[PDB]
Amino acid sequence: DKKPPPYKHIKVNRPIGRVQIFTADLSEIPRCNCKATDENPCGIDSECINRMLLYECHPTVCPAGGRCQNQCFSKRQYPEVEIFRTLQRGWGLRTKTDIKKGEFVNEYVGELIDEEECRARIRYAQEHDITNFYMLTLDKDRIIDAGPKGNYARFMNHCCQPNCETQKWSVNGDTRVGLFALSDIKAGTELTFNYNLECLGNGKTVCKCGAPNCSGFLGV
Amino acid sequence: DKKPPPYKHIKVNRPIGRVQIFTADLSEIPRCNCKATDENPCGIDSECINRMLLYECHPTVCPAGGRCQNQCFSKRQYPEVEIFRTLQRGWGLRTKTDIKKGEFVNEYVGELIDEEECRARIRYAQEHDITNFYMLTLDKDRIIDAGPKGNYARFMNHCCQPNCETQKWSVNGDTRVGLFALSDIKAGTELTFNYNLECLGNGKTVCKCGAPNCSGFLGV
Ligand SMILES: C[S@@+](CC[C@H](N)C(=O)[O-])C[C@H]1O[C@@H](n2cnc3c(N)ncnc32)[C@H](O)[C@@H]1O
Ligand SMILES: C[S@@+](CC[C@H](N)C(=O)[O-])C[C@H]1O[C@@H](n2cnc3c(N)ncnc32)[C@H](O)[C@@H]1O
Ligand SMILES: [Zn+2]
Ligand SMILES: [Zn+2]
Ligand SMILES: [Zn+2]
Ligand SMILES: [Zn+2]
Ligand SMILES: [Zn+2]
Ligand SMILES: [Zn+2]
Repeated sequence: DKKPPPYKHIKVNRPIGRVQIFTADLSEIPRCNCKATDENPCGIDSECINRMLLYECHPTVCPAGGRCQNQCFSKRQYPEVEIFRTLQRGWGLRTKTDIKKGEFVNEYVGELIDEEECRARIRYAQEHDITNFYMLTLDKDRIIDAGPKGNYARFMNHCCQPNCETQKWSVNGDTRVGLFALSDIKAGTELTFNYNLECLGNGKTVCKCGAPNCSGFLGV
Repeated sequence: DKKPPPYKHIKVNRPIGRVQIFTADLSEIPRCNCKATDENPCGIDSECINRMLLYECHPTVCPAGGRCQNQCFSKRQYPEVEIFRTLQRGWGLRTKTDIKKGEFVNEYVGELIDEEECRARIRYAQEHDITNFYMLTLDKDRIIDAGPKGNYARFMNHCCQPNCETQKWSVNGDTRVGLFALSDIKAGTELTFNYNLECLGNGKTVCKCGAPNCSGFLGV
């Protein structure tokens, strides 16, 4: 209870076994029409077509060059966060800097596994009386398991009225799960999101989010 | 058992209650670089950027005009299919025409509902000893229920080695689930797909797909 159980802090998703990882030729990556002279080229308020489709601008082709603000996953531009111990929800994540509405908070990084491996790892965890799951569905047949290996995003708890959301983006021709702010978040505030249908294994865990509209479940 | 239980055969997804339905300005829709003179403009073999991102070309802007082959959802270009009675998997869908690998087969159409309404409808169905579910997750918080209202796609069974797959496309700025052929399908063959993580409510139903690699479950 002094420190969270050991995990491998990794920078990017790690395929495991028979999980495939797509990658894109420039042919397959869209090109925006921002200009280097725009106020915040490819920025959150811009009309960047790439941004609007949840695509990163690729740096070798973005007409805004080095000023492009649409590479938040690639450059890993995470606001400063600290792991803290909550009351009833185990370990939590909070921000040490102010975050503006819509700003990129983090990527949910971990091991990529299939239905069979995810089932296996859930069975093992139950038999050992484990209630902490880090499984988040990437697409129809791949699951992020931030349990063994992950980054700071793995400590973000569920809340039924959250202050961040997940968004599925395309980066170098593959899906990445991003956390983005639903509103302005003041420094020291806990970063949560609604698990909705995306997280697995939580089953009958009783929600302790403390939100007025709390369903008593972690999404489902 | 003479005919499948009654449903409302609808053409497009119907939001229910508090489910929101996004729509796009042309600002928010990507533009391809095909030419009207290309062999199959925006066709399955083309380098259409819209096609590669699973976006329809919008007809008012596609540089290929009326020759654009990337409007399969909007125009509803479904090969001819017939409902037939299977041995152990209830009602099934089969094609009456040859289908080529990668060709658009159908859209999975139905009522759009949230986690709460989907849970409710599953509880009711169990209490009435119902084993047929038509629930397929659209995105993180919306579910297609092709049960009450749907189209021919609702009769496609699960198979662990299927001949079609789902693809999530964007049409007029919202997600649509499409069925596409994994290989050439000869006329009279049953159209199936692997439910993977996408279908809900099936739980412990034993798979009767008849595939050599059959897991004995409908995806999970
Ligand atoms: C992604 S982990 C979050 C970090 C976790 N608290 C820890 O100690 O590492 C998700 C797990 O934390 C717990 N948890 C997260 N949000 C919760 C909530 N709102 N209410 C209760 N438990 C929650 C559940 O056990 C869940 O499986
Ligand atoms: C989308 S409906 C398919 C049409 C359904 N057979 C009918 O009679 O309307 C899915 C349901 O059909 C059954 N089903 C589909 N694929 C199956 C399979 N491979 N094995 C067993 N039952 C299956 C299950 O009861 C499932 O809930
Ligand atoms: Zn841009
Ligand atoms: Zn850019
Ligand atoms: Zn709650
Ligand atoms: Zn095109
Ligand atoms: Zn086109
Ligand atoms: Zn099977």
